[PDB]
Amino acid sequence: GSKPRGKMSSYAFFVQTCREEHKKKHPDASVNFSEFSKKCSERWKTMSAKEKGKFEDMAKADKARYEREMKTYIP
Amino acid sequence: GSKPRGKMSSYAFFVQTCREEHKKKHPDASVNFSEFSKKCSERWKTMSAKEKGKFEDMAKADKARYEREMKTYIP
DNA sequence: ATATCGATAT
DNA sequence: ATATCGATAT
DNA sequence: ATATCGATAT
DNA sequence: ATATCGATAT
Ligand SMILES: [Mg+2]
Repeated sequence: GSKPRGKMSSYAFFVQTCREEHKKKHPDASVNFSEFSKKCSERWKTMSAKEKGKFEDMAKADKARYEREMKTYIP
Repeated sequence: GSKPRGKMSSYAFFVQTCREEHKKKHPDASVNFSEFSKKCSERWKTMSAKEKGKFEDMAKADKARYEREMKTYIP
């Protein structure tokens, strides 16, 4: 086998949603990576635990994917 | 210890020099990652075999770094 | 360490 | 797999 | 890309 | 066994 992909954190899932939002608001634009990161991170800082929760549940699931795949990985 | 950093390819070393060039030509601009990557890769394609050679020697050395460090890595 | 945002190369 | 280009969070 | 590994065909 | 191809993992 191959080395399993690293764990995707709750923030990593959240960044994907930021990019979705951004695409709808600016369907044309190239992403300014530096500004985009700063904006997502400022938005995440102000989110409540409720809004966060769905991203935490994605992360819990990927933590499970990762633990499962690592069982069989032989380096 | 920690996992050694992955091998830096001849191109990865080149992209650092592209950014240097770019900063001198456009000190004020934020990097458009998508466009930067496309321009770096066009430049790499047309760069002379002599110029490329120096990046290939950095990569050879980093390969040696990596092989040495991996001897003592325990996952 | 490794991942996201894009594109790319080794 | 892993790295670059920037900033960031887990 | 590339180094390495396995299956196949000889 | 060995030469080759081409998948696999990096
Ligand atoms: Mg990485």
